[PDB]
Amino acid sequence: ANVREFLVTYINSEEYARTGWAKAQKINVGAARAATIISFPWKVEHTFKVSSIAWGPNRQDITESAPATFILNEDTPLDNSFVNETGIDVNYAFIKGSMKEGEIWKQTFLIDAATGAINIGLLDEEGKAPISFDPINRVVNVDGKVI
Amino acid sequence: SEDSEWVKYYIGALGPTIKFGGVPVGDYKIRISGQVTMPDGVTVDSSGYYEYPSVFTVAYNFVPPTAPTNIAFKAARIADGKERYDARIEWDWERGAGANVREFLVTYINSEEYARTGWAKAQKINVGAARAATIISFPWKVEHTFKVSSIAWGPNRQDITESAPATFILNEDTPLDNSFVNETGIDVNYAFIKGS
Amino acid sequence: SEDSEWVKYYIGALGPTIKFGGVPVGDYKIRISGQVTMPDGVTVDSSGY
Repeated sequence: ANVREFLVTYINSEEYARTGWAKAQKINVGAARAATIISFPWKVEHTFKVSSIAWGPNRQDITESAPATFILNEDTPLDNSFVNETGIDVNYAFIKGSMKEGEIWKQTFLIDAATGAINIGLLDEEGKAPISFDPINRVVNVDGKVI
Repeated sequence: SEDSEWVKYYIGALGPTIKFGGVPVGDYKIRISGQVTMPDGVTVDSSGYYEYPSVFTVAYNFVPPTAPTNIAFKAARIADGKERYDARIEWDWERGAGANVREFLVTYINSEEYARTGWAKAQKINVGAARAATIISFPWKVEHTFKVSSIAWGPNRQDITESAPATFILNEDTPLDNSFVNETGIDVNYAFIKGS
Repeated sequence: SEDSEWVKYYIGALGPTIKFGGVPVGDYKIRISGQVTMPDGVTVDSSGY
């Protein structure tokens, strides 16, 4: 018969194994067939189940479907659609700041997350900042004066 | 309208119990007329016209339902690199003498903003038949006013049955189920910046 | 369908205003037939279809 809406319930896969759908999160969309989750956990699998409920004879009728699980990792293809060119980047890689002159971004500082190397100032022709920090070698090399 | 005519609605045998439909919703008068035919089949006797002195109104047997109750809250924390919290608000409703509730609409706004200007710029979230409302990235240590209204398709176009507003704040005192666990590279929290 | 039959939908007294339901949605033809009984109760006159 007619399906007036689809109800989707999701919960962590490990939590689903531990206690089922006790504290599961429910999201309904109605007549749409696309459910979107904002800021889904990374590299974490969750259990999702979909149930179709329509107004039955007395007050309601329920027709459920099989649960499913899915995880989001780098292997999962991404459409992005957000593109780029946003000032100040906060990622796993580094902390790089640039000022856009003309039509090109020139990095002003770079705080490496993996090694802690820090460059300060506009990079010269040789790719070395006027103030450079190399904690791997622990070298204070600055093209200037120290006070 | 006084110009309304005595529109035919049922013609047939006379009986103490008379049931018929097709009458539009409104206010109408009702009158009856009898008819008897003498065995010749050409001579017919009538009892005249009898009209009820009380005006009846066609309506719908539909009463607005009851109001939602049993306000409940749930909270969880996710720290996928960055600290964040997700809050779930739940409620329960009972059939009672009320009618069907097709959906529940929840409207929320900042508690201070609610005091300042009411629900002027309040944010509305609807779930339908579900009894659990989840907010992603709810503000920390900030109380907001939440109100729930039950709206069903009424007689003309809609029917509204609202419930009392409520407020809630999310702080460290609020228990957290988390469910996100841990072991995520690069931590961005109030504490420090540790890389391993 | 040309094989459709003249399904009964209302039998009763003749009147200028006739209202009845239960007809499924679709395309149908409509025909009427009259009936008059002579006072003997055994002789009945029809107006055809």
